[PDB]
Amino acid sequence: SEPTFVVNASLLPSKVLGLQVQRPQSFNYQPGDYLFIKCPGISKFEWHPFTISSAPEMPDVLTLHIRAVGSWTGKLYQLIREQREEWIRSGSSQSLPGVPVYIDGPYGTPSTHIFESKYAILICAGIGVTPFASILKSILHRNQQNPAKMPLKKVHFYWLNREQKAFEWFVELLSKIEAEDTNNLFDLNLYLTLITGLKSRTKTGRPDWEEIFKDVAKQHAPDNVEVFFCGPTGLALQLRHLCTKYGFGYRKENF
Ligand SMILES: Cc1cc2nc3c(=O)[nH]c(=O)nc-3n(C[C@H](O)[C@H](O)[C@H](O)COP(=O)(O)OP(=O)(O)OC[C@H]3O[C@@H](n4cnc5c(N)ncnc54)[C@H](O)[C@@H]3O)c2cc1C
Ligand SMILES: NC(=O)c1nn(C[C@H](O)Cn2c3ccccc3c3ccccc32)c(=O)c2ccccc12
Repeated sequence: SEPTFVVNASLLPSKVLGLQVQRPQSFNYQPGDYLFIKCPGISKFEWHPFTISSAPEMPDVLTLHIRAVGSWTGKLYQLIREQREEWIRSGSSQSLPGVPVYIDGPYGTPSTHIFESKYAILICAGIGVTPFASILKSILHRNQQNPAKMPLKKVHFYWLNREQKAFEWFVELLSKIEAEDTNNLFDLNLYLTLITGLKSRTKTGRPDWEEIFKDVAKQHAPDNVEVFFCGPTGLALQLRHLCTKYGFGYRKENF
């Protein structure tokens, strides 16, 4: 527990909160880490886990991207909306109040092992992108400072969304990767289930995972490929079968 503050927030399509949280002097994390958060204004007692969508190289704030999907996220959305509307109407004398919260973390995920892999597939659906958002930014910081120091040779990125407007959560970051990725570390793939106004053609329908895995296996054999997944369990079963078929690294993270 650290008592800290939501100092700012963005209201992004598909009811998502781009929260900025004052980072305590002590709080070190790695990309892929999550924390538990308590907002006394919503519940004195409930803790909910959220991925840190920021990279730890950002120095005074952490970011969380939280989608309104039920009771507690709905209430935090409504609280942040209303506080922000009240400021449009008044919002003058002092600066933005700041919502008090408690944070517990960081907690680790096997996704952090990407930095020690040669070849990685990152697959995410909807807000499932957030740990991969942290990791992509961190790769950009680590490259402008130490391209030799890193053994990650290729990153295959697959991000699925039911709703086109959801790509806006991280379209800037994806733009910057298209800009700065002269050495083609990344292969970005956006599926609606260019169109992002990116140099990446937004694809449509369920990806052909069999065909993608076959291709990635031909590119990297006989070396090890690590699959990292953040999304629904029905997809996980399919990905797990394919990981066995082509000899890829899988972590069971879906039950
Ligand atoms: C490591 C980790 C990282 C996460 N990172 C993020 C992140 O970066 N961003 C993010 O937005 N979320 C993230 N989540 C999800 C998040 O932690 C929240 O608890 C959850 O997403 C919302 O809680 P809630 O009270 O708002 O919703 P709830 O009210 O719990 O509802 C959740 C879902 O379950 C359904 N549901 C509720 N009650 C029932 C019932 N009785 N029967 C059937 N269905 C029901 C709801 O309809 C809804 O679809 C993460 C989770 C973990 C474990
Ligand atoms: N690997 C994890 O830390 C982790 N992973 N999973 C599978 C999920 O990947 C974690 N996770 C979710 C689990 C359920 C719903 C949304 C999410 C989610 C949204 C964005 C980023 C991560 C998300 C868990 O269910 C889980 C549950 C309790 C504690 C940790 C986890």
